[PDB]
Amino acid sequence: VKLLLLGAGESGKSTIVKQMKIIHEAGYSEEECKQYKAVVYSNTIQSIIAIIRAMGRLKIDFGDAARADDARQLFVLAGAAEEGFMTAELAGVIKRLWKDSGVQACFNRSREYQLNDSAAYYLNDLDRIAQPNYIPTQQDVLRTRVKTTGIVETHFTFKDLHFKMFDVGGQRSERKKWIHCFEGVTAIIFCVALSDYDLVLAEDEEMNRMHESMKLFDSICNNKWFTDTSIILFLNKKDLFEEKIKKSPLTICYPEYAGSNTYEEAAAYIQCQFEDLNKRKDTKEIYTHFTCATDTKNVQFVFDAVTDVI
Ligand SMILES: Nc1nc2c(ncn2[C@@H]2O[C@H](COP(=O)(O)OP(=O)(O)OP(O)(O)=S)[C@@H](O)[C@H]2O)c(=O)[nH]1
Ligand SMILES: [Mg+2]
Repeated sequence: VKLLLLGAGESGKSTIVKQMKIIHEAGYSEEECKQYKAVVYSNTIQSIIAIIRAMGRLKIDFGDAARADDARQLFVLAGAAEEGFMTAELAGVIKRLWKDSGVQACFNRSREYQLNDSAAYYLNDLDRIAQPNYIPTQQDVLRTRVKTTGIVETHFTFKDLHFKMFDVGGQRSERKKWIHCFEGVTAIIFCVALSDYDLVLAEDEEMNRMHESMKLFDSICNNKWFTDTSIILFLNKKDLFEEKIKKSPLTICYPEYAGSNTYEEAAAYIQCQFEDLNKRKDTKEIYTHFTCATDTKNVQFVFDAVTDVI
């Protein structure tokens, strides 16, 4: 069984790859987790820095002036974290910045700039991750963000089927590499981030992230080459979408949306927007699933269902 994961940047493709290891193997060992220790620290430092940088551009002041000295110290000390080291002093500087009301106000305007989805997850768990002898947990590993370059190949056995899963980067510069994986594909798992509806591309701030996804799906779904390949659509980040729909209108993305700001109605509308792109509706089926890629139990059951479709 050859599976190819496609979708735009940060859609959740690489997270599904990590779940196969947790679910079908025995998860990440102590040595493997320790390798991710530097990614966690790097992800954390980059998140707080992205917020402090945006405050300048949007002209947002710190709630407490003293935070200005902490911001200074942050940069002086940031270098260590990059190397996989976190000093109690650095942890203290960041925790005080994160709690600042001005920092939080900017945090709440994250769609106006580019910020990692896992920023709050790590920043809120600073006491735990700044510990001496900290070893990333399986969830910390699943929460890391590293842009995929090249082609990753993973193998695993499930239900007496040997799987070969392929993963590639979704950002514009990596899409030219997709053609290298087009041979003998059994099924495509196309990932879409539901929470992308009010965000713009990191590669271009004039292009809405969800509209870019639609263009890609239309392109893949209707490619003659994939006529006999099963298309599985994963409408991902349902956890983030659930919290965002309450405070951010979907009309930002689909002006014609006339439903309420509820999860079930908004989610079903997006599903139809993607399913409608399929031009062979009578002769080509699309299998849609709503997922939370970081939730192992969710992914376990969805994959069960998917493999039966396989
Ligand atoms: N909260 C939440 N975060 C998720 C979910 N799926 C993915 N993430 C987070 O989103 C970030 C990006 O996901 P990732 O898997 O790296 O995307 P990608 O599609 O492989 O992106 P690329 O390699 O094309 S640039 C990661 O930090 C990951 O933990 C989800 O359903 N919920
Ligand atoms: Mg990736």
